[PDB]
Order: sequence, then structure tokens, then C-alpha cells
Amino acid sequence: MLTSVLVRLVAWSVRRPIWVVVLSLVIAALSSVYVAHHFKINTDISKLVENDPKWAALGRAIDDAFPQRNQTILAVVEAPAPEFAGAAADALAEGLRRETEAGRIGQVSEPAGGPLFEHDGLLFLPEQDVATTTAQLASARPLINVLAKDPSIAGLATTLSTTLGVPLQSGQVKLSGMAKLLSRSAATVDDVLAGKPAAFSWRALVDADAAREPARAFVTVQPVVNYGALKAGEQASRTIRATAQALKLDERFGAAVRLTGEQPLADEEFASVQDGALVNGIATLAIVLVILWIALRSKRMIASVFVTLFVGLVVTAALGLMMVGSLNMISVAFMVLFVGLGVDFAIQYGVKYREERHRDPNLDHALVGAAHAMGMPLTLATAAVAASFFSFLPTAYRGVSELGLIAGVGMFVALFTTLTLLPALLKLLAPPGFPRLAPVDDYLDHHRKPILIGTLAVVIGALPLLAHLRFDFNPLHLKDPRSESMATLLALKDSPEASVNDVSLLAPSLVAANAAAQRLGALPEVGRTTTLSTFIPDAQPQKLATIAAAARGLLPALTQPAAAPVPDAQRVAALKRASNLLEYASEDYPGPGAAAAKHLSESLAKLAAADAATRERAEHAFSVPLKIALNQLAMLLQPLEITRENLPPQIVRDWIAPDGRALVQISPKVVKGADPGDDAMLRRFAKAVKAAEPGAIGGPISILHSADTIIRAFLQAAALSVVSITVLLWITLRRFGDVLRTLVPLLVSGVVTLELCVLLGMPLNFANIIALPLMLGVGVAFKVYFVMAWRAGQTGLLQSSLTHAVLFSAATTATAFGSLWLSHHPGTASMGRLLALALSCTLIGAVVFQPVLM
Repeated sequence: MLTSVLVRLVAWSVRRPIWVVVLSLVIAALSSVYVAHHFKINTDISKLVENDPKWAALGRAIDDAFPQRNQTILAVVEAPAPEFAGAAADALAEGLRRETEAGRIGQVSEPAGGPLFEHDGLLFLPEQDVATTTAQLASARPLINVLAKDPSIAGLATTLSTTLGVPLQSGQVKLSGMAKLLSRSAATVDDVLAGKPAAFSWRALVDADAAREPARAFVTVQPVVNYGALKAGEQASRTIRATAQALKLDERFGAAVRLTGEQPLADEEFASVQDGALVNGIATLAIVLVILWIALRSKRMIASVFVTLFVGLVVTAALGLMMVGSLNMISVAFMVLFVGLGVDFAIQYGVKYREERHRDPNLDHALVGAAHAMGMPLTLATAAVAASFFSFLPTAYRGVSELGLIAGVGMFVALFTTLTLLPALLKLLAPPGFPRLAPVDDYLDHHRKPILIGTLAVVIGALPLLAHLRFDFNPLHLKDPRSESMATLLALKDSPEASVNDVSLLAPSLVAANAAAQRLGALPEVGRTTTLSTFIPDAQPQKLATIAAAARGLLPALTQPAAAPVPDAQRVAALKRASNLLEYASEDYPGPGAAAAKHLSESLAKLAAADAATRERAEHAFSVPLKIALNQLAMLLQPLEITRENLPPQIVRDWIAPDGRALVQISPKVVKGADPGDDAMLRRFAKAVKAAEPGAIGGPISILHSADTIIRAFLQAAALSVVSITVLLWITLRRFGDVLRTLVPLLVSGVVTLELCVLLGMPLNFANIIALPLMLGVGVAFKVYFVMAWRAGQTGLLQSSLTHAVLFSAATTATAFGSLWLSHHPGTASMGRLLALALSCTLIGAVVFQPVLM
């Protein structure tokens, strides 16, 4: 039988000398050589969830048709003013173009609008709005003339004083008509006095009020073609920041460049998972050391068990890397999982050898007897754990599949080690408790029996409170929101320029693509759909005629150059006269916004006191954006017509490049008050679009098929785990009464675990779904330990009981789960906390249900 075969194998290994130990040393050495030969850490996010051939048959079309989009990098510049943002964007674009021309990194693409888009930045609005804006600008011809001709801060103050003296007090213009401008200028001037980097905006006044304080301009670029052995993107991701810092945008424009995309997400994830490894390692080493010292007090044993743990670790790592050369950021937890789980066999053997020492005076006979004694329990625990881990193998989830393979092979290797190597190293180095717990020892075990009528009675009505659980169908949440790489994405949620929530759809032609865009816009929950045709303005002649009629009246008042700055003392006198006028106004002209007039008076009375260089700073912050905005309005006011034969090659290369006809990027409908911070409407949008047109796969919003796949895989894996564990128990406990005993409490404890997870409100996710079968196997192992431990009597678990070994194993597993909890990574922090809660509930569920285990 299994017991006889195993004791014969261990006794035949004993009949082999230290030869076994030196052979284990050589095998561990070559296994470590193989490990260091191929570590190969991978962090792919689309591999750990397999997809059916149908969705892959469209992902491959996405890849083959449009290569410059699946791996692109998006750069974001942030300036306190839109003009500075646009200037920084254009400078970064020309710099990256000069960088690419030499053949170092890929070509750049400017999404906010290319040369024709910037020259024609007025044809993309309805005729009414552009007509009103042009008429408004034409009405303001004298003011824009007297403003642009003297853009100096001194000249600006002078023209403000001259337009504040006679016009206001005349009776044609009220203070409140410009009080908004006055208050904004007062705030900017006060900021300049504070020395902080300030910037005034002239585009937020007359053109449009849709100018927010996080003024962002976006530029994208696809990474290097990877000529040789370059990392394919890291060089460019560094050169972007290098050229940005070299171009000196912090002072010339006062901005900040950011970078984001799947590649920097991967890099920051690599960094986050690697930095929280040394602390986790020292923590698990410390906890296993202290639990081994409290389990056994001897240097002749603890060292040997440490050697067994280390050799088990290295051999399981070698075999795992031999199976698959990747850890996928999820299977990397085996490094701590082995240390936290496989030490149970060693602790069990050590406690039983201590009991044998108390019993058997000899050491060889005591060791072989302790080996033959834990023959069936140890192997059954190993089988249960390995089955619970291998149940996830026939699923679509790849990450958990690899994790289960690694953990099962590691459990087999740990059994082999504890059986063969540990007794040899014991022979070669042949070597009460807690006298305090009496009060609870009296009356906390003798009330374990009515717990059956208390907890079961309070748990029945807890079934309706189980369905209040959500499921995170988007992996982006558990991606360390503290890093900038996705903090930029989180802040980008308001800007609709770069649509991170878009979907895609190909077509057999451009007209078919337009028809699909129309029939998908007919759905009341889509919003807007874009294609190559949407970059073609509708009515060219009328718009061009209106803008030409505005230009023929506005142009001659913009190109005229200014004069030179007068000396400084005259500027002080000008600001003094401006202060006097503004003070007289705010003192004898009270009304709605006279407080703004007093604020400007105070700002202009504190500005011109004794400082010199800060006034040049104020000039840099006032006149430069003014000239930028004026040049922009001048360029944008004499546009051309946009035709497909005149469209830039970059746009047509990004929308319909190949004979693989155009794609139609589709965004989700957004309404005021329903910001994209709501996953329910995104899921409904995805389902609606998928029902309308099936080929609309690829969008980060239509990733619900991944969640469906992983939930089906987890369901089938849990079913297979339960079936395998019960068939093992029944092939070992033939009369089904014992398997009912060993099982029913474990299912009850799993129900309790799910109920606690729903009460706390934490949802299950991609890497937080393995707790149920793992803890089921662990509890089954504990119950099959107990079915042999208390055979002599049902004594409480106090004062170094016969189950103190199992208690120490539980404590070690719990502390290892708590160490895996603190990992500075949500994808593992959630896993750790759920593992800890599951252990905490299933332990008492398998212990206090003693009438249903023996």
C-alpha cells in the first residue's frame, strides 16, 4: 500500500549514506545553474487571459491593418495657459521630428491638430457659432487694435487707464462688463507678486469660455522599430524627457511633460512589483525563523529545516522555469507561497519527532517511526493541496494556470524533500509550553458545542445578504494608482481630445464604414463616432466666405509691430497713474464688481513699489502669451479649404492606411453630470454596441468578454476542485459518511467566506479569485490531519496539544498571507487580504465543527 511503499522508499534512502545528501547538493546546484541561466520575468497583460478564436480573428486584423496604433505612446504637456500648452506641444513635435529624421525612434503624430488643422481651426464648428465669434471680433476692432499695437505691460496698463478714464464714467460701458477680466488680471498679477509661475489667458475671454485651469496639449508617437537589440521603446521614452528638459520649457513656457501608455504602465508595474520584494523576503524569512524557534528550540534542527526549505524553493523554481519561463506578475507569488505552505510538513515531522524523543530513547527508530506515522496524513494533505492547485489548469485563465502548476510541482517537491533529505540531515546532525492560557482554557472549549446552534442559526439568514457583490471587470483599477503613468490617465478623464474609452470597428470599404458609423450613432447611447470622413468639413464655400469677410477687416490690425519698452521710471509713473485712476474708480463708482476694481488697485499699488526683475517676469507672463494668442488668431483667420486630396499624409495613414479598409473609432455617450467615472454605463454601452454590431471588439470598454471568460473559468475550476477533493476523500475514506464529515464544514466555511467578502464590500477581481479552492484544499488538509490527531481523545487545543503542529502551520500560513498582503500592489494586496480573511473563517469553520469531523 501507499504507506508501505513510502516507508520502504524512505528506509531505502536511509540505507543510502550521506551520498544522498551530496547528490541533493549537486542536483540543487545544477537546478540553480538552470535558474540563473533563464529567469525571464514577463509582465504581459493580454496573455494571462486567453480569448476564443473569434475575438483573436479580429485582434489579428487590428494588428495587421494598423500597426502604428497598438503600441503607441501618448505624451501630455501641462501649462497654466492654453497658449503656452500649444507652444510647448508644437516645440515638442518639431523636436521629436528632428530626433526621428536621423533614424533613431519612430515617427511622431500630433493629435490635437496638424498644420492644416491649426490653420483651419475654425471650419470645424457650426456656422452660427463661428459667425457670432467673427462678428464679435469685428466689433472689437478698435479695442483689439489699441491692445495689440502696444502689448507691453506698461503699454497695456496705459491703454487700460485710457479706456477706464473716459469710457466707463461716460455711461456707455459698465464696470461689470469687464469685471471678469479685471478680477482675472488681478489674480494673475497677485500670483506674479508671489513669484509663482503664473500665466494669463486671452483665449478664455472672447473666443470661448471652455478654458480650464489644467490646460493640456497632447502629442503621441509610436515607438522604435527595434533595428537591433534595443528594448523597443525605452530609448524613445527616455529621449522624450531628455529633449524636453534640454529644450528648456520650464522657463520659456513653464510647463511639464508627462508620458503614459501600456508600455510605461508595464515599466511602472515592473518597478512596483520589484521594489516590494526584498522587504517581503526579509519579512518571510524572519517570520519563518521565529515560528521555527517557537515550534522547536534547538540549533541542530532549525538549521536543517532551513536547508530543506531553501532546497525545496530552488528546485521548485527550477522546475517552474522549466515548465514555463514567465511569472506574469501573478505567478510570482509562489516565492512566498512555498515558504508559507510547505513548512507544514517540516513542522509536523519536527513535533512528531519531539514526541518520539519523549517516547523512543533511540533516534533512528524514533525517526523512522515518526516517518511511518505521518504516512497517510501527509500524503493526503499533499494530494488535496495539489488537486486544489491543479483544478485551475483546464481553464482559459493563464496566469492562475501557471501559478497552480508551479505550486503543485512545489508541493510535490516539498513532500519529496521532507521525506528524503530532511531525515538524512537530521541523522547527520542528531540533536512544557505556554504556562499562561488557563482561564480561557476552562470555558472557551466547553462552549464550542453550542456554537453549532449559535453560528449556524445566525448564518442561515445571511444568504440574502450575499447577492450585494460587484465584480471589477477592468484590470486597470488594480494597477497602483499612486504612480504617474496612470495618474495621467485618471486626470485625462475630463479631456475628450484623447478618447481612452473608445472602441474600434473595421469595414470592407470607407462608405461601409460611414454607414456603420451612422447605424451605430442611431443608438441613443453612443455619443459621437469618428472616421476619416469626420475630418472633412461640411460646407466649404459659405464658411470660407464668412471667415474671409472677417479677415478682410481684422487682418490689418494684427501684423503691425509694436514699439520698444520705455525706461523703468516711466513704467513706475504709468503704474502710479493707473493706480490713482483705479482707486478713484473703486472709491466713487461702487456697484456689482467694484471689489474687483479695488483688488486691481491694490495689485497695481503693490506691484510697482521697489522690485525690478519681477516686473520683467510679469512682462514675460503677460505680453508673451498675448503675442502668441494674437499670432494664433492671425494665422487661423486666413485659412484654406480641406479636401481629401489635400489632407496631410499622417492623418490618412492613421485613419485608413492600407488596402485593409478604414476603421471607425467610436466613443461612449457622455452627458453633463455623468462623467466617465461610472463603470455601469460603460458596461451597458459595451453590451449595446456589441449587440448592434458584433465586430466592434477591441475597445477597452468592450473588455467585458475577458471578465466573462475569467468568471466562467473560475466557476468550472471551483467545480473541478470540489469534485477532485471529494473523489480523493472517497477513495481514501470509502464509506461516504467520513467524506461528508470532512467536507460539509469546508463548504459551510466557504459560504461564510463569501458572505464576509460581501459584507466588507470588497469585490472579486482578476488576481483575487483563487482564494476559495486554495483555502478549501488547505482546510481539507487540516481536517485530514485532525482525523488522525485526536484519535486518542478529543482534548482542547491548549498547552502544546497534539494539534499544536497544525496550529503552528496555520499561524505560518496566516503570517505569510499577511506578508503577501503588504506588497504596494493592489493586484496582490487584494489577493492577500482575501486569503487572510478566508483562512481566518475556514480555520474556525473546520475546528468548531467537531461533531461533523469525527
